Amino acid sequence: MFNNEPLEQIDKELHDILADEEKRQRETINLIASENLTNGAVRECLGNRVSNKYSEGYPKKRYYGGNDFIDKIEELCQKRALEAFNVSDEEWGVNVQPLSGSAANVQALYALVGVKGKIMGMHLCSGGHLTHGFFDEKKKVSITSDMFESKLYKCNSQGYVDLDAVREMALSFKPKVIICGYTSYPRDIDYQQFRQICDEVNAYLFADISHISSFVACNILNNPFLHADVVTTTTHKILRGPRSALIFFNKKRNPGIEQKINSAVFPSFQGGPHNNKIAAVACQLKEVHSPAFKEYTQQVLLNSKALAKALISKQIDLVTNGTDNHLIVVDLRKFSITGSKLQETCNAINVSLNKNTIPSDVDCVSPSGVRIGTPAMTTRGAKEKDMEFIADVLARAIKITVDLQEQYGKKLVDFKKGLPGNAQLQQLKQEVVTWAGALPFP
Amino acid sequence: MFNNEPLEQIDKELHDILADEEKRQRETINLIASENLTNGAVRECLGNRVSNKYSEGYPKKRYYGGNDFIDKIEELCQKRALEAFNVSDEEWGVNVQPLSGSAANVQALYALVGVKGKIMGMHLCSGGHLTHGFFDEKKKVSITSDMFESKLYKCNSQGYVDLDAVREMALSFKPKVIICGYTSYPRDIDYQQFRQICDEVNAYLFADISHISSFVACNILNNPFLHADVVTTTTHKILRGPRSALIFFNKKRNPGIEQKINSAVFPSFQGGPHNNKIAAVACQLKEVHSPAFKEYTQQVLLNSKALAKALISKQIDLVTNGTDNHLIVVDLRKFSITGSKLQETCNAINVSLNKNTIPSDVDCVSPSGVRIGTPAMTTRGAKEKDMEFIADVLARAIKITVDLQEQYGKKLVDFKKGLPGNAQLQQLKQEVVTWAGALPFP
Ligand SMILES: Cc1[nH]nc2c1[C@](c1cc(-c3cccc(CCC(=O)O)c3)cc(C(F)(F)F)c1)(C(C)C)C(C#N)=C(N)O2
Ligand SMILES: Cc1[nH]nc2c1[C@](c1cc(-c3cccc(CCC(=O)O)c3)cc(C(F)(F)F)c1)(C(C)C)C(C#N)=C(N)O2
Ligand SMILES: Cc1ncc(COP(=O)(O)O)c(CNCC(=O)O)c1O
Ligand SMILES: Cc1ncc(COP(=O)(O)O)c(CNCC(=O)O)c1O
Ligand SMILES: [Cl-]
Repeated sequence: MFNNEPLEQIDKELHDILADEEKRQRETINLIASENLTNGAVRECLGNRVSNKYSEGYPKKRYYGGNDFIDKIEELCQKRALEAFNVSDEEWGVNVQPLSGSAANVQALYALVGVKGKIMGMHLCSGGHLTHGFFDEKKKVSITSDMFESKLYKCNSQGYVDLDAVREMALSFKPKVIICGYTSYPRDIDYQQFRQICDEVNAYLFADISHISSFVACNILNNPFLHADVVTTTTHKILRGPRSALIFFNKKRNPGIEQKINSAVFPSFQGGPHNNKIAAVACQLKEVHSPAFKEYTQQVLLNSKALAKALISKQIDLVTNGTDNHLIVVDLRKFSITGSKLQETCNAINVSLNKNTIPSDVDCVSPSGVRIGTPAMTTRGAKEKDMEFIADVLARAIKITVDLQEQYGKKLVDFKKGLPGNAQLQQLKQEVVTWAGALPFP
Repeated sequence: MFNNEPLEQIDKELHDILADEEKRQRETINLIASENLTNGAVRECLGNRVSNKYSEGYPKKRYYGGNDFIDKIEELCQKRALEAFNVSDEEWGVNVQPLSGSAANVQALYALVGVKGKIMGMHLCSGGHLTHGFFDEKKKVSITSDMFESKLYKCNSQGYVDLDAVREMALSFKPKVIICGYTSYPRDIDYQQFRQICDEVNAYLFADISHISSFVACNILNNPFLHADVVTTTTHKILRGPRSALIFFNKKRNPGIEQKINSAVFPSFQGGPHNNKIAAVACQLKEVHSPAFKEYTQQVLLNSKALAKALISKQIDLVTNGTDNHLIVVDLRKFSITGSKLQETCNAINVSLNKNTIPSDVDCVSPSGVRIGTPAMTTRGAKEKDMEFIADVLARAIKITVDLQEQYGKKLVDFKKGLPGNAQLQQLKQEVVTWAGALPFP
């Protein structure tokens, strides 16, 4: 007693908006540093009937039976996760149930410190995540600043993690956990120095590697698994999996961590796992462990170096004057335009990017930059040669943004009225559309 | 630069376990009160490319642009949610972003009361959810007992919510929130009396209607929207959507609740929404608001009445001696077998059900019952006359369980060696497999 007509037949209204969404994805230069594009197989998993099954608990310790095939999938996902990140299952455990990055982080933090526990993370404005303790004078914006007592450490005036400040803060503050690994940080991390500071105060080392996961797995960047107690990562960004997350824990350094983490995830925070997700993560994690995916990750860094270099060749400034990874932050101060203006200008030409703070911005009220990244376009087949066009397209957008601001004024409402029906934007948009539409699309 | 080979080719190992899972679902009498079967259209949405898009924030106020089509989908979902539950968008709002039921409950509770806040809910062992404040002497098992101060109210010795106890507890405890609507409660809820008790102490009324959502939407059971401040519900149980959740908030009774709930969901707890989920939820809510779906829901209650009646005709005892909804709790005390023994026996014959506490069990250590429900089998096409066969099968499972306990003893490890190779079970399984396999399967 159900309706099995296809999606197009059952709901024509939704099917159009979805077909529209797909066209816009195909015809966009996607430089969102956190986005990627899943293959058809990962998307077969996400729509599988395995999401019908309730399986609260852990493998061989479920609350319900009938979880034999689910238990194999969940055990296969865990095994593949450990192989991908070059860790022995004797020394490391992994929880694969967290529904997303933020949930994983709050669960892992709670496991380690509990309510009223003390944590340290990078400030939002300096490239830290919301779940690293973010707050403001006006409110405790993240639950990680409310259910915990958090203190926030800044990057220096050149945009680098200031280690002497991390130490200074830790010795006064004496937190149980210090979070490293960031959302918009363009350089690699000195995990060893973090491990040295943690020991000095007896705090846990938390490495959130969501943005750089593929680089850690494929050994292109430093390995926090050598120094870290806990490693969290999303599976949807550079790793190219479904929207999910992983919590890694170091048994050898912390006997008894396995139970606290597992109990934090269920039944402290979550209920039933989303088995379609776990299936999909298994499917991608097999791809992560091939040499073909290493080729892909290498290309992400090759594109990102090329892109930063080409942007500097057009006299555009970058925070830290370069990148060690997939992402660049563009400092827009020399043009006297804001990040939100360029984001509007770039949406108007089918270029996907986000506004982003820079070290000079005291506040988060007006970010002076945009953040961009190569994983999405590297997935779509762009090589080092293609990055000169993207830098070209971004340079033109900055110039048009400066023209429009001159004509209509620096207020955002006044700025925007200039956008629709702009001859150059329509021309640039058609240019963006013609190249992007051609590219391989999974 | 991606591998577009189909799931079967790209990963044969996972694909076989998934084809196995599908076969087991097709050949199981699924009586899990919380499970259902999504149609193909809902599963087309869950695997849609819309899950590629990051879209933190809310519609028309996203952090990123490029969210035009996502915003229509998310606006279409909230609209369809308010229409489904017979509420005016002037008086009621809905957040569609929570990833699952437990997340929705923790976020909504945080919005209302904050950290250290006071909440009241039904005890786990009496049919309340984990996220209703569940703790034990030993541990604060749920975050809702830890990030909040919770007190737990029990049902009476006949399995009914004891209102006199709820009121007595509220006047001593003085919580900010009182939770009603449960996981294993076989009767309807007197929300009006709950709303009368909340006013008297000045606490908010929280209705978690995850198990009975289709009954509220279709006007078969009492309507908590007449009385409640907040209504949460999952979309994957009787409602038959994807794995997701909804927080409803009553704007008229509480000005400014809209922002508090929206900010609790993001940026307090979550980050990026899962747009494939929201698409899928949108798609199913169209089906929910149809006369065809109401026919289905009515059939769920008809099958459940019939099933309770047939079980009583075979001298099997039901908690509260019946049901007003989709679910029945069988009390197994007269046979001297435990719920977990029958769960193993029932898994051994492809009958999916769960072990469940009853009123007599002071401790959760040994649940003396099983919980069962009709939504899944009603979806597969069973009618009232089919319920005698399910009651026959369950009676036979209880008897075989008594036989096996006789032979091998009442200790659990001993009990299970009797199960594999048991001639009657192989015979009963074969009976189960032959009937279930034939039924319509979405
Ligand atoms: C949306 C989001 N999630 N996590 C992030 C951000 C992000 C961000 C968050 C926010 C953000 C999000 C939610 C809440 C707040 C608090 C300030 C407010 O209430 O407006 C800021 C703002 C920005 C902006 F300043 F550029 F507008 C940027 C980026 C990646 C979009 C950010 C930065 N900068 C960092 N570090 O991390
Ligand atoms: C698994 C789960 N999730 N939410 C539930 C349950 C559920 C439940 C939870 C639990 C449960 C889950 C997690 C943690 C605990 C604490 C006990 C322990 O640590 O051993 C109990 C146990 C049962 C059992 F007693 F029957 F085995 C049952 C049912 C639906 C499976 C329950 C009951 N009774 C209620 N009310 O709600
Ligand atoms: C370091 C880090 N950790 C956790 C998360 C949270 O993931 P969910 O969105 O799955 O909750 C993000 C997302 N950051 C958003 C961005 O970079 O665009 C992140 O950058
Ligand atoms: C009343 C209630 N609320 C919330 C949830 C949580 O849903 P998630 O699993 O999506 O977090 C459940 C699930 N209860 C499990 C069952 O009855 O089988 C529930 O019964
Ligand atoms: Cl999903």
